[PDB]
Amino acid sequence: STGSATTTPIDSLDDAYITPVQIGTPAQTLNLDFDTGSSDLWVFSSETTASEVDGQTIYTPSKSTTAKLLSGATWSISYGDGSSSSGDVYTDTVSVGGLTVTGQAVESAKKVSSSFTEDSTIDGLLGLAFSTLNTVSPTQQKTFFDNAKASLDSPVFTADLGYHAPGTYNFGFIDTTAYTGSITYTAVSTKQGFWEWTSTGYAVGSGTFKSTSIDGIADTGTTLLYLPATVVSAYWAQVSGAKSSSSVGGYVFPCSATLPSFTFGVGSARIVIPGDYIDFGPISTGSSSCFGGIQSSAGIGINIFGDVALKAAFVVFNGATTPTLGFASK
Ligand SMILES: Cc1ccc(NC(C)(C)C(=O)O)cc1
Repeated sequence: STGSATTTPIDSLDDAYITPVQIGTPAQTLNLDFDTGSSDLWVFSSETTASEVDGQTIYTPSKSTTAKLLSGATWSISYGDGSSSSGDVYTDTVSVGGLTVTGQAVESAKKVSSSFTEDSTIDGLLGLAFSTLNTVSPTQQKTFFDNAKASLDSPVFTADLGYHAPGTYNFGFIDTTAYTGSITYTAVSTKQGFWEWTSTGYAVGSGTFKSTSIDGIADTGTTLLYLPATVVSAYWAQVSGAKSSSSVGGYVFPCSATLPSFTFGVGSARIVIPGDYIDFGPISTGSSSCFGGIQSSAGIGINIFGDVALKAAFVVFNGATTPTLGFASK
């Protein structure tokens, strides 16, 4: 089997991408935020505290003839941005782009933190990291991809995120028309439960490539590119007037600037992020200070190849017995 679904930016900045997901029978379609940095499929639901729901579409298990309470199971997750959610668990039929999994754990939120409530465009998350990170207790549950894997033509999914445009998540096949040149594959460590890999270096604009190992994660649920402070300082030093602002929370730059590209290495291959992808617009409406799309990871504990980086590539998440990542230009 295979599946193919379009993923759509939630706003004009590509802050996140939503993909329609069919849950239950008859289908309830919710727009979920496919996260390769986490491993829970959770949804706004009829059980979510009413004051914490503000425009999201909810899953109502009592209206699904295939829903079953997973008795005794609870979940609770805290993300790297400080947001969180928790609740109980149903199993139900879940379909993405024509690919159907029966018995998928659907984590129904009883509580969500304020950033979820305040974003009406996101109805939940679909985790695509390794199932070892799934938070369901006392019986850990598998991700949608792990449940689908055995049925897929090939045990892979691909992320093809658009710049200011829709893109595609494919399951079970690699669309050879979706990229240029060849796909360069690179080793993955699953020791932390992430799609963790080592970039071979970087360049700023037309500058020389610096060969240096940068360990980080491929994370479709993170908006920006978070790299070591040395690398980030080297980038922003090429933008007149750019500075790190403690009050704003990162590097800002004059909105009048033209940003240089940023290149990252994948083996001997190179992925070029155009400068325009690094512009996240005014820090507040009407400001002439703009927020940068490359930020320091120093306060995180891990480097994160988020959407800014991934949208410059066609990315293969190869879930074979020994997982690997593939990157191609497009
Ligand atoms: C509405 C919303 C709220 C939070 C996030 N951040 C997530 C994906 C949870 C993270 O892992 O940092 C994304 C969207």
